[PDB]
Amino acid sequence: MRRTVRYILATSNPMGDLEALEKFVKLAPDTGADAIALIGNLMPKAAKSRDYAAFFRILSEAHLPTAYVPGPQDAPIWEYLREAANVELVHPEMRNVHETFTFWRGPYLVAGVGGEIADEGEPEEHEALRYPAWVAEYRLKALWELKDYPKIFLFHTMPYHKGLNEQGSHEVAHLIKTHNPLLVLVAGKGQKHEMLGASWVVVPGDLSEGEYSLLDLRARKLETGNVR
Amino acid sequence: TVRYILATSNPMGDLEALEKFVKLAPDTGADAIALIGNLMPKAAKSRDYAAFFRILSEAHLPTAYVPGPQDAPIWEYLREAANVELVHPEMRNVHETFTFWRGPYLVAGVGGEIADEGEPEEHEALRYPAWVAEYRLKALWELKDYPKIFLFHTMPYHKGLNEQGSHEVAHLIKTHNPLLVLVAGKGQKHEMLGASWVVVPGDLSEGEYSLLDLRARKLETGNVR
Amino acid sequence: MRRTVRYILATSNPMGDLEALEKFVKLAPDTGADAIALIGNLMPKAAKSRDYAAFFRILSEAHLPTAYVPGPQDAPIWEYLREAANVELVHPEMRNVHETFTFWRGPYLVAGVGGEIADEGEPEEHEALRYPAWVAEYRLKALWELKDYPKIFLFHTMPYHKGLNEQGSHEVAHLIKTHNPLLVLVAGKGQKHEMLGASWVVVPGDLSEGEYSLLDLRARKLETGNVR
Amino acid sequence: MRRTVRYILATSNPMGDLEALEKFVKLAPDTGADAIALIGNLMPKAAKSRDYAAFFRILSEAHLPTAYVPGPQDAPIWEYLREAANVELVHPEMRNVHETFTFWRGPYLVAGVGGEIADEGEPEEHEALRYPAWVAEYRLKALWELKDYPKIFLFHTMPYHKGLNEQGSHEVAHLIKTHNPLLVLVAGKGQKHEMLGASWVVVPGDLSEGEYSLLDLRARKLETGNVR
Amino acid sequence: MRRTVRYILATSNPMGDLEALEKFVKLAPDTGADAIALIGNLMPKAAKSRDYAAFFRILSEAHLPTAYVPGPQDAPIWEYLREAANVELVHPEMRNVHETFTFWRGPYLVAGVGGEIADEGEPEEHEALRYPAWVAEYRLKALWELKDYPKIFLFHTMPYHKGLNEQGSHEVAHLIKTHNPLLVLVAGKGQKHEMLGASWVVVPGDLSEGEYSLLDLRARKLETGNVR
Amino acid sequence: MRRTVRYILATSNPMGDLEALEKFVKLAPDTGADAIALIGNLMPKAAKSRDYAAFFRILSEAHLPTAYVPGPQDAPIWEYLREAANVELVHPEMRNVHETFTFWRGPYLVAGVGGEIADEGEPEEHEALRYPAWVAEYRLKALWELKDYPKIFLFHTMPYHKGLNEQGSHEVAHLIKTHNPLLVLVAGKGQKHEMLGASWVVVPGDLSEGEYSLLDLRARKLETGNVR
Amino acid sequence: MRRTVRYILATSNPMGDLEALEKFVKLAPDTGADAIALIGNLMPKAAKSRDYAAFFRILSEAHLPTAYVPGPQDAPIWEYLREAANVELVHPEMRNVHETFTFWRGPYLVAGVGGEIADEGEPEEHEALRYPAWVAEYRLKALWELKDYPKIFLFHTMPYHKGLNEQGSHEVAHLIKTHNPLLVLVAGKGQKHEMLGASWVVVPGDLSEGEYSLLDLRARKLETGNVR
Amino acid sequence: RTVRYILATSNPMGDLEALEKFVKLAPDTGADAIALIGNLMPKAAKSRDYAAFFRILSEAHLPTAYVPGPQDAPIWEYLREAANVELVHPEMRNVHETFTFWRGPYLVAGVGGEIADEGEPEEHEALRYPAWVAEYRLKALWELKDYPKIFLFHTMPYHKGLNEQGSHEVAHLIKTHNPLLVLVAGKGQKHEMLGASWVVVPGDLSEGEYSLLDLRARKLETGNVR
Ligand SMILES: [Ca+2]
Ligand SMILES: [Ca+2]
Ligand SMILES: [Ca+2]
Ligand SMILES: [Ca+2]
Ligand SMILES: [Ca+2]
Ligand SMILES: [Ca+2]
Ligand SMILES: [Ca+2]
Ligand SMILES: [Ca+2]
Ligand SMILES: [Ca+2]
Ligand SMILES: [Ca+2]
Ligand SMILES: [Ca+2]
Ligand SMILES: [Ca+2]
Ligand SMILES: [Ca+2]
Ligand SMILES: [Ca+2]
Repeated sequence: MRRTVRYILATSNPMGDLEALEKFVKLAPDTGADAIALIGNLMPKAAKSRDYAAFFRILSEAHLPTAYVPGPQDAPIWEYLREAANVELVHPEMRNVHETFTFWRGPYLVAGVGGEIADEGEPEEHEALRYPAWVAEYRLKALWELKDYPKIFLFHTMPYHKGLNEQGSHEVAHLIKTHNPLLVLVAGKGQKHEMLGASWVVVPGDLSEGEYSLLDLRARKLETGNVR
Repeated sequence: TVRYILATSNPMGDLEALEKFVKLAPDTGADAIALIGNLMPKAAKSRDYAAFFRILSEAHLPTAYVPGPQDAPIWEYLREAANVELVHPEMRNVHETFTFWRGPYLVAGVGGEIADEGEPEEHEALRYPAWVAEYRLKALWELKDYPKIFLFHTMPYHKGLNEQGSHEVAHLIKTHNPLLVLVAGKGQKHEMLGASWVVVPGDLSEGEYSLLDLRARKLETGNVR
Repeated sequence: MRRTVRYILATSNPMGDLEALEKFVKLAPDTGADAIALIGNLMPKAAKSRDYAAFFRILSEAHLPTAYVPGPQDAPIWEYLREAANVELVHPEMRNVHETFTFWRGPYLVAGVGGEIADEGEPEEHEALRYPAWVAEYRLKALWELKDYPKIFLFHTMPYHKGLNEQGSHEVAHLIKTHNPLLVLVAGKGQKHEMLGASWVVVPGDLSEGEYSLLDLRARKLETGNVR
Repeated sequence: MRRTVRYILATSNPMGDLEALEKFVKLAPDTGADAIALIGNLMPKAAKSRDYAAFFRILSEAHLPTAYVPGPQDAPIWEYLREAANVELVHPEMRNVHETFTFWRGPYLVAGVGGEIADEGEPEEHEALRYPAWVAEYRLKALWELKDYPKIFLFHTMPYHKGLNEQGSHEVAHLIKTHNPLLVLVAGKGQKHEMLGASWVVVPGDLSEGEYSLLDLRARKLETGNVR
Repeated sequence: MRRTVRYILATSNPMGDLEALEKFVKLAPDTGADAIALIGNLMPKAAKSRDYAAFFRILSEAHLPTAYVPGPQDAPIWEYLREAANVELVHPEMRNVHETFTFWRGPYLVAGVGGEIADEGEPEEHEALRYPAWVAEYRLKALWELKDYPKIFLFHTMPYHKGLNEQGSHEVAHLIKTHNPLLVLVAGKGQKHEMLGASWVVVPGDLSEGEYSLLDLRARKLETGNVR
Repeated sequence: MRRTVRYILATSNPMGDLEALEKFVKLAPDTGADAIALIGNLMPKAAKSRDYAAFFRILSEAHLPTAYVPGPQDAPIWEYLREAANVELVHPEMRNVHETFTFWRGPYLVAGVGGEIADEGEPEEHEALRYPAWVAEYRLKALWELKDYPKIFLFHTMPYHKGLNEQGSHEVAHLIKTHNPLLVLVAGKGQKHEMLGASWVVVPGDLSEGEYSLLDLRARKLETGNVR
Repeated sequence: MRRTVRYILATSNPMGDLEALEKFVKLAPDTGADAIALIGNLMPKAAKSRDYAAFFRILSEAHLPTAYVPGPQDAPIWEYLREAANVELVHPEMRNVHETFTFWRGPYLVAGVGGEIADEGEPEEHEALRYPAWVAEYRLKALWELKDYPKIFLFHTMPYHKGLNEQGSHEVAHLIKTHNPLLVLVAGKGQKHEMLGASWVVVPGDLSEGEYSLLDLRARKLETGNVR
Repeated sequence: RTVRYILATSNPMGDLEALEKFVKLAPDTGADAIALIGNLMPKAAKSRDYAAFFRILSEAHLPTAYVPGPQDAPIWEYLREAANVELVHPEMRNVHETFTFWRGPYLVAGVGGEIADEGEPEEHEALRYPAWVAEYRLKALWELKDYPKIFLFHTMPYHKGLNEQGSHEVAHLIKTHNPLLVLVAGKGQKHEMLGASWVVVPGDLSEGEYSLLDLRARKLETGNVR
């Protein structure tokens, strides 16, 4: 019944605003979105399992291929992982892609690495989600086994880039330059979008500010909007 | 998007209850109809299935159904289902196959008796060893990104609530994680089996039917008698 | 690891000839074939389950996407089905597509209806496999729910075609003209092929006679061979 | 290398016995192995990163496609992961498959879930590696994206097996029945194997006891050995 | 794909004619080509970057392993090179082989030296692409590191061939005699081919004039065509 | 593109049987062989230049490192030599190693002395190929200049060995004892092998009788087959 | 004669100091070096062809495998190249690896990108040698075609590295990160070394300051020295 | 020490008297090695004749390379006596169709006999090899490509300077392999540059001629024993 994914409704850092999320999900149908991509933080650090449960219940109404990645504050990891697992059981079109992958009709190989991707230091998943660069790279190296697929990466950490963020991660930029994904979604306020090498890097907007975007994969065109 | 499902099982030839069942659809707010066999008693003939399907078609709503253990030989149920479906696109037998409902929802089923082992039977009755039921549903793995709705005649095993149920059917549910599972049986009820919502819509030959609220995983019970 | 399918190694009616089948499989690596399509009769009517089990074991050594449908003599239906189910549990790249379907990388929607597709009459699955045309059509009806996929069909029964067989089945030709599959493979001795509407209809050859063909899907061209 | 992996040299639980590891690697050439599968614990809980580096350095000397998963004592998880990442940069045919996958000649999809797979409870990766069943099921569900490959699974926890291992895990048995891997390797002492449904389940032996096995994937039989 | 490349769709000097190029590409699938070889000029000297981008975009739709070298007019070198690099990040099967190499299924070592190969003089890459013979020889000597592969060379400049093209370059003939490539593709109008010693030297045709050839590597015979 | 040599497809004395040679060549992709080693007689004495050309054309289809030496009947020497020279110009992965050498990835220093190595007498290259031991030794002494390479020798003449052939040559045995090659391939019927000091001596089989072997270099083990 | 490369004599920036070059060369035998690697600038910008001729003549007296790359000042590029081409004709052990590669006994795949590697900008090779990062990256990608080789990279531009330089190039670091070379040699004063990922990055010293290093490839350690 | 000075000559044609003088000049000449091109003996010469030749040459006790001339047939007699002297003196080496290394290292290889444009090979009535055979011999050197090479041929390459009637095929072998030095047979000591290769005609010893080459400077020092 579903067709190739061209339009992708997306946003980031909802930080627990379930009302805005409901509106976001509510818009989906009339925009013609083929799928949804959401970047954390889904919740503030203090949230607990039941909060994610509600968060995912709301998101499940979309009934569209949906992919997400957690944010630096979505800790401990297992609460997000458990509620993600629970909703995905009967809503298989939904998919947490943190450290893993999935295929969208196209075909498109979707994969991601959420949380804070730090230059170095030790990994953390309880007081926060922090991953040193070598860990992020190890997660994506699995993709080299899959052949001839255009990629879509979801990250929270922004790649270094002069016309997007010169404070961004060189390590994330390295990940993008290595895999050459067709699209890279990252967390950020103010819908923006630049080309980084052959990769279209989009900051869909921050939903905790009511922002979101609808991307045209084929034309690499970006249509923005707000929920307020 | 399908939310309310008017549902029932085991009509067993009672065409009067069927019409009353159908006549309900509008008042219930039903978005769709699901029906599990036995559609007809074993002795039934093709002409019987034709009349059955004609009344069902009057609902003019997305309708899905699987045969029961005595809807044999299989070909008679199939041909008449083929005939009514040529005319009403919203009508659909999902035994060993599938279709889509507004949402979308992947609706699929395996009717007849799903027995633990033994040989398959489709003439004297409809019986399928567990390996055949599993072989049919494995095709759904080609369409893994859709919430599913299963229609079975045979109930699954459920510890502390239904020790008579089939462990094999339970395994198919645990494996595919359907959002909703409809099974044949007398007396409206439902329980959560793992992450799947298993409902017994009621037995129509007893005037029983249910109206499910797929969103709240709840149901309104009713009777045509 | 697998790439898109462009070259299909195909044949028909091996009729239990295990030596031929084996040699046929052994050709895959030398040719670069990306997939195998085999039409029945796989075994003579007299064959039993342990015969099918031996057939599938040899076929499983290909380690290639493989599709098949049975012939009029592959009865009773349950023995062929049980043994296909057995080998397919651990070699999921293999698939009996009789009455069902599967996707190959391309993508291609592979579906089939084996056995003898008769004009009318009664279905038979025990003394032989025979299905009235309305059944075969009923089986393929499910595919209409699947959107925009180029299709590949396997039938044992030849469709009516002024060039391939003026005595072929008119009903089968109707399924073809209706679904407009990209490719249609059918049982028959002597490799040959023609266009039926916008569908490439191919008779890969009869392995019992040692015949096979390597199909260049994009070109609608065929290379012929014989295992001797 | 052979076209299809057939002979696999395997063992489990070396528990820091590096002399035994060196002898295991030393004899690999003589066995004609096409690949190596090793199940943890690779090291005792008290071992540190430098210990894993030594372990991997010795293992990499076999110069063969090698897959491994950690045991319940290989904690914290990041030390094993880090040293696995490191050696894999230098020897790309070496591969930790814990929570992920790789392909072996065939092609075979090799995947695993190391650590202790417990019925329920909380996940642990610092004092030990313990994953309740819902987490192991979540890791493997990603394989449905790559459903057309015969599979080889690596687990530390053994599945429940009526008559053979009444103490085994029902959840691990369920994962095997769900995914139908062709070969399942598990940790344990005393080389042995049995069929669990369609799956060939092998306990290759405990290296800290000097044991190892050379599997014949074709015949589904094994040749036992000891380095002592 | 076939395991060994046998049919090569080839042409030269399209000179910016995007229309003929589109027909060349649209026509490829029907030829049953295993690969495509294109010799410049790809564009007239006046064309700029954007022109090379459009050229590559169209060529990339053939979805076949494709090798190419620039002509005397594809200057300045860096625009052709930059656009070649950009499109190859997206379509790995595309490869500029000017001064470098790549492998085609076989394996065949594909290499070339585009531009005008002059007997002497100074090298030029801005006003035009001209390379004195010592440079071409220098580029190709790297191939002695990859000694065990049959070679396919791409040159704009034609070699001297006693009695057929006595205006041809003796230096280029010397390169061919030294490396013994199995196949040599060169620019020129009017499809033709001859054996220069053991090497099959082919002038596939000038596309600005709608000409192209489909080579049969095995028979060392070619099929001619025109996009007229 | 080529990896280290581990498996070698081998055979001897095909005696002009092109159908067998072709089946032999087609075995390579299915077995995964990394190289091919072939011992004469390639052709019966009666054969002339054009026959060797057909033989080499068929062998050239393998596209794999290949080494061969002539047998006592491959005379006059210059016919075998010219045709080897011809095919090796454009398929440089093939190599007649008679009185010379080549390197395979591993590395392995491959060399040979074909023809009949007689204890004494006069050399002959026209009515037959026969060389007295001192000539064979003189050819092999050139290798001492090449340092630290495991050696692979190809001879037609079998060495004296109580296990392999009690009537074999003591001189050849002596050359093997002096050079200490890793592998020695010799002509003979009935696949078999033995150790001669630290050297693995293999009789790969007689292709005229349809026999061949796939040697596993690392294991000094052979797998047997026949092309019937 | 030559054996596997283990000890490398290296230095950088001789800047035309021929006397120091002679001393550097005269030291080779005393150091027991197996090879020499030299990074530019070979000459200051003012130098001309006859100057490179004198330089290469002195370097050739080493009689050892030797690799080099030009510096930012070795312009115009064609003079350096031409004199490299000249000396390399009869001294093939010598090799300018700028944009290409060679193999050293080991084996080690030796490659380089000399000159100034800048983040972006236009390529320059006449007034100076300057290459934007996308060019450096494009040169090295050809290497992915060569399998399982440990790599040795020669660069003039230093990679960003919290230890040896925070002003280093992030792009050069990216190249090292993607290829994981075994050894990376870079220009710089003061002999020093650090590990970057799995790569040993060495600053061998500045020859114009009398500095040089003797690397021990296997131990990843080096001895320092000065010629004045 | 690394080979720098090479004492060379060609075509002694059985003149053992001249050969002995040639050999005895080696010491005061400071030669590091010796290279000798055929014909070593007239065609009528037999095995014991070659044995005498090699005995005198072996007295030099310096790395020595040689190839045979068109008249050194049948090939087997030259070969056997070369094998015999070489078993005893490791520095002696026939490089016809093969190779050896001199201190440097330098890869020394050669193809003696007459290198003819085409035709059939001959090794009994005389030594003649069509160009394709010479080329097939030398291609083995691509397996040892990182060494500077020293080539020995009896046949001279084509060159406007040295010889207008020279072989274009031999010239092509030189252009392909880029040998550092190439010694060929001929009368009158001389040398020219063929591309980057230094081609040297050391002289015809049956006329007393010989040369002492300085490889590093690419210069000749001529001399005569008569
Ligand atoms: Ca929390
Ligand atoms: Ca984790
Ligand atoms: Ca009935
Ligand atoms: Ca039967
Ligand atoms: Ca059926
Ligand atoms: Ca292989
Ligand atoms: Ca620990
Ligand atoms: Ca293929
Ligand atoms: Ca231009
Ligand atoms: Ca350039
Ligand atoms: Ca003959
Ligand atoms: Ca300058
Ligand atoms: Ca004589
Ligand atoms: Ca000879």
